[PDB]
Amino acid sequence: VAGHASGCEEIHLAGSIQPHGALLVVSEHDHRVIQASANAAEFLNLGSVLGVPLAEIDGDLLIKILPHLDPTAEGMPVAVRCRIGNPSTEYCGLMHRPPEGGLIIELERAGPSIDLSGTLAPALERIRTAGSLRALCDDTVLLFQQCTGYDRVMVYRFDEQGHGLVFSECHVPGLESYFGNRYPSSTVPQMARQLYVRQRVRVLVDVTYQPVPLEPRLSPLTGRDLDMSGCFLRSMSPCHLQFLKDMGVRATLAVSLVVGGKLWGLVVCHHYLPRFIRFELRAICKRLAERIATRITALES
Ligand SMILES: *[C]C1(*)(*)(*)=C(*)(*)(*)(C(*)(*)C2(*)(*)(*)=N(*)(*)C(*)(*)(*)(=O*)C(*)(*)(*)([C])C2(*)(*)(*)[C@@](*)(*)=C(*)*)N(*)(*)C(*)(*)(*)(C(*)(*)C2(*)(*)(*)=C(*)(*)(*)(C(*)(*)C(*)(*)C(*)(*)(*)(O*)=O*)C(*)(*)(*)([C]*)=C(*)(*)(*)(C(*)(*)C3(*)(*)(*)=N(*)(*)C(*)(*)(*)(=O*)C(*)(*)(*)(C(*)(*)=[C]*)=C3(*)(*)(*)[C]*)N2(*)*)=C1(*)(*)(*)C(*)(*)C(*)(*)C(*)(*)(*)(O*)=O*
Ligand SMILES: [Cl-]
Ligand SMILES: [Cl-]
Repeated sequence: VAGHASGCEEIHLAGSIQPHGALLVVSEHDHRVIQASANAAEFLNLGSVLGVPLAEIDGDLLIKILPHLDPTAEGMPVAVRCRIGNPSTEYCGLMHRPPEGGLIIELERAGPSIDLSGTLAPALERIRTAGSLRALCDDTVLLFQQCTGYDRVMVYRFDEQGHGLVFSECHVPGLESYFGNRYPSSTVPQMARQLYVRQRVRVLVDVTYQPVPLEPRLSPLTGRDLDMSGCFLRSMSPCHLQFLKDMGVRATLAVSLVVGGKLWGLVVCHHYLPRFIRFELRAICKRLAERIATRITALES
């Protein structure tokens, strides 16, 4: 198709995911899958997925999520551990409910317990006793690097006009240093900063990925695009991916620092090969970011 009609987006309405997980959307009157990422049946080792009742999916997903489905104030979002498919694989399933559109379950392959409590006790002490923002942010990048193994870790700070600053940095020997560089606010646009106040960790596994569309794209329950604000698998803005490609970065982890309800900064990690961190380690990063934000609050008071 050509002609005139043929031929800086609402990032939370991406309609697609990154390929290192599967996404199911479930209607809760009948507990059937009403949307799924196009890769779901392959990824989960299932013959079919769309339209299938959870009870009929090979494995124990339904039994595992049942205890968390009734309304509760201390409930979702919540992660469960289950087995799915034939051949059966273990998964971690992250569940949340968008405002409308049903119940979202995002599934990643499970791995072993991560045993970082002995690293964490002293990390927490270093955080709670940091005497300045300089000290705190320097310790932050070191701690994150140790925990996560990324080739570069930065604290990226926002000012009141939204401009960005690389306030702290560590990196593997021999790499480029971005320490102290400034960037325009347009590089992390307002709608993205607002999203990051609600969705506190983002992982981009491979910047060169091909997005995996939701099928159907539009929610059967709303007739609108699915609100993917809370989706950890959400596909990321092409404009941002191009930015990272032009720097040669292959993978990223970002963790929000939220102070007084505002996005104060990000812990931003780069890797020069594809990289994924699983749910348990993401949870630790989030706990660390809350501890750091508490200390920023005190230091700024
Ligand atoms: C839509 C969107 C953009 C847009 C965008 N970036 C640009 O460079 C231009 C001016 C414009 C359009 C192309 N940027 C971002 C996100 C973004 C983040 C947050 C990433 C994350 O994983 O949470 C960050 C940290 C940056 C900028 C940088 N990252 C770096 O490491 C460095 C420098 C060392 C910079 C400057 N941009 C989005 C939203 C992406 C999404 O879908 O969540
Ligand atoms: Cl529903
Ligand atoms: Cl079951």
